[PDB]
Amino acid sequence: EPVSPLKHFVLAKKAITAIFDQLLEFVTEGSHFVEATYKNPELDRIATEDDLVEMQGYKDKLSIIGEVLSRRHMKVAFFGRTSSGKSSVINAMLWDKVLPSGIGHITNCFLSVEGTDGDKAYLMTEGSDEKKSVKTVNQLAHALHMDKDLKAGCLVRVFWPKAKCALLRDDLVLVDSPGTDVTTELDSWIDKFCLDADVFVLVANSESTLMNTEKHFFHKVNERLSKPNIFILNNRWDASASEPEYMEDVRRQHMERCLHFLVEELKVVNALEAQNRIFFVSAKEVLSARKQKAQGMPESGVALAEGFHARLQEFQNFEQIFEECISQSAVKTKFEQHTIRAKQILATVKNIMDSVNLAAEDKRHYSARLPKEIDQLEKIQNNSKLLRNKAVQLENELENFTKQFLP
Amino acid sequence: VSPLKHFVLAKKAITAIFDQLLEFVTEGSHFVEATYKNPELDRIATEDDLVEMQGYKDKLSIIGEVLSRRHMKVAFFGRTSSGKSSVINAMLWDKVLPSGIGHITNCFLSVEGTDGDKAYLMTEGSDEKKSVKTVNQLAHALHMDKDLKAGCLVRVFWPKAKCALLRDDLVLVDSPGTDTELDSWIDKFCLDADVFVLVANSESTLMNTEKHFFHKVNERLSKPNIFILNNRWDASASEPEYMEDVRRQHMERCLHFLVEELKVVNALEAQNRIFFVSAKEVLSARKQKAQGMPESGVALAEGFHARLQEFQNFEQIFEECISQSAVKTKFEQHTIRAKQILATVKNIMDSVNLAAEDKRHYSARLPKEIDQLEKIQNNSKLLRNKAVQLENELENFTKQFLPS
Ligand SMILES: Nc1nc2c(ncn2[C@@H]2O[C@H](COP(=O)(O)OP(=O)(O)O)[C@@H](O)[C@H]2O)c(=O)[nH]1
Ligand SMILES: Nc1nc2c(ncn2[C@@H]2O[C@H](COP(=O)(O)OP(=O)(O)O)[C@@H](O)[C@H]2O)c(=O)[nH]1
Repeated sequence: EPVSPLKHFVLAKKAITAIFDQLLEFVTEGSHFVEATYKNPELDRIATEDDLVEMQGYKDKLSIIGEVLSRRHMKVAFFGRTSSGKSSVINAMLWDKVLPSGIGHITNCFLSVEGTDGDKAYLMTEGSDEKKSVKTVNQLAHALHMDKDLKAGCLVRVFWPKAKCALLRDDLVLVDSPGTDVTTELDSWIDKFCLDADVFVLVANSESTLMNTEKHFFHKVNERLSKPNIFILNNRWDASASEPEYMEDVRRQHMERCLHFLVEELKVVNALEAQNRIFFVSAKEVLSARKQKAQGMPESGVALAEGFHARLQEFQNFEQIFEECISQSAVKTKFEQHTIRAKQILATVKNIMDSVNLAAEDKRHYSARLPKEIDQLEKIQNNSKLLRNKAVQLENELENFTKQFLP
Repeated sequence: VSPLKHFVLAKKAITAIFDQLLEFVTEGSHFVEATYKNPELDRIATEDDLVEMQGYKDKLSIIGEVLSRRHMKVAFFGRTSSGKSSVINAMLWDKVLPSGIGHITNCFLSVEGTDGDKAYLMTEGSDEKKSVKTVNQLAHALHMDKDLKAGCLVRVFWPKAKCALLRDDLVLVDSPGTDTELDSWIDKFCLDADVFVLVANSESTLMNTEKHFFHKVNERLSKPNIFILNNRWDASASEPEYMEDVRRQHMERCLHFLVEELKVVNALEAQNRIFFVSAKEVLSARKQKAQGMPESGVALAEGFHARLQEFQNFEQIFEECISQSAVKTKFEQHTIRAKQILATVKNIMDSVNLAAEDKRHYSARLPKEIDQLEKIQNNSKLLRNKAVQLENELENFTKQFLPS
């Protein structure tokens, strides 16, 4: 029963979409009503031109906002020097080899993974919204390899069936980035598809020490952002588990190094909470465990070194902590503004209804005679009352969404 | 048989030559001194001639006991985790160095061959022998040794009967990863070596950090021979789709580095200076064979046999190299110093044989004068002649062990 914390975001996205669809209806049901009280000739000064323009203009806005919402997702970007393991991590999070990840696999560019509803994967390049079909991680690798023309820094969106890993179902986009030791100007290309990530992951190789280039990059990032969500995965941990003599000291030296980094060098986090961003893991091992667990075979011969379970736990710990983290942050970052933008539309749509109801009441009160005419004044006054009562119900739904998902 | 024995052969050949040198020169200085101090001869042998035999006397022991300590040193460099300690160990057939002590500490580490049955540790500054039996006790004691500070090198002594290389007078040296303050530190503490090996991590591209080091070494050095070990090659072979390429590119830059950048070899000999291996596979294959077990569970990736074939071919070529180079670098000057000394000693004798003749010939007084002068001519002649026999077999050494 994996209640993956990403579902908090799937839930919120569902809720704010439901409210916005009701709202599109409410303003179109409303525009149809303001279009009719305006066109009526036996009804003057009741519906103003400054109210008909907004009631059609909101109808336009809300359609486009619905489009923007239906696209929002969670975006996590990975970074680190070449062959640290970035592609091995991602594939392990997806329980299969989605991205290529050998030695010498093309690394010159960004590769994102994200889900499609079909059973056929596919691919997209820059400048072309053609969907280039992609049949397997093998032919994806052999294709990239042959592209000598493939631009440096460019973006390649992979679309992988949501029914292969859960992570892709639950609206999460994962982004692999050019090796941070062979590019020099990666801090320039990050503005295209990575500066707006919710969570960044430094995939540090734990057979080494954190080189300045990796740290220098996150600097230039953290300079432009506001307390970004930075995780460090000292990957390849198994390497040092083959020699227990030094395991305590080796870890304590990395763990002190990463701790001092986030806490003191990046100042993005304090020590107490840093302990839930630095993990020691083995992507190659996690991916081997999973890619076998799905096929049916039991947990046999996956551990290349002793300590495999301790390591797997720490990874599952990372996935847990990270998932929770990205969904809380992204729900706020990507929805709190549309929520505020609806409270304003509602607040003015309904006071348009109040001014329509209020005029029609004062028309029947001081300027009305005909049985046929005053019977229109009552159906306009009742409809405006009914629609304004819809607005208040939507205002409550939004108060409720904000209460559940937006403290 | 091991191509190493050529160094051993020379060592014994020359070291006993220099014995006779200390023998000959002592007898000849005993005779110069007497003829000089003799008050009945005058200027048959000079004060200039006296002091020269005395210096030659006191210097020849020094050069002979320094001489006997000479050996072949091989140095390994490369950034942390590339496989240095692993390469060394594959060449000794055992895990004598531990891996994560280069990761905890930065120190040099040597393995010389002891004639004892149990290994032992020695640091700098002390003459305490910490004895070890298992590698684990070594790996532990290295860890606990608080004195293991930067640049401080520990000699590990490993029984000569446990590996031919240490038996055959070879010393191997690990070193801190070039990932630091090792710029001006290396000097004679590792630039004394005859061959430098560069252990490169195939997972990356050859980085400046390594080149930046060997280029700095190459400036204060002339024509040093260097091998590049592209280690961890199993990681490339696991991914065949990119493997031809990754190997081509590593060849290309390795080739360029030696031939063009470093100007240390030519394009045809560079071929036998670059290798694509997997140290850990070799250490496994050999630590398992050491106990007579068949080979099993050793391959890290398909092609293990080729990586093994390449490490064996590398070892042959390495031993051929450091056997020929080390005889020349460690001995030839001492040969030149020796043939210098003989030519100078044999002219000294002649100079008194002729002073003796020119007395016996142009100033004989009594039979007793004549008797004393003739003794000295035969004495000079007999010494003068043992110099020419030493000159001959000392040349006979060069023709056999310094061909040009
Ligand atoms: N032992 C071990 N090897 C790993 C681990 N993670 C990655 N690798 C290996 O590291 C090499 C580079 O990994 P890769 O996925 O390409 O990292 P990237 O180049 O930055 O994308 C590959 O040969 C993997 O097999 C790990 O946790 N343990
Ligand atoms: N897969 C693989 N691993 C290796 C190879 N050579 C060394 N290693 C591993 O690299 C890690 C660190 O290498 P090490 O031998 O300590 O090199 P050093 O740190 O520079 O002395 C060790 O855990 C080795 O097991 C190889 O050829 N293949």
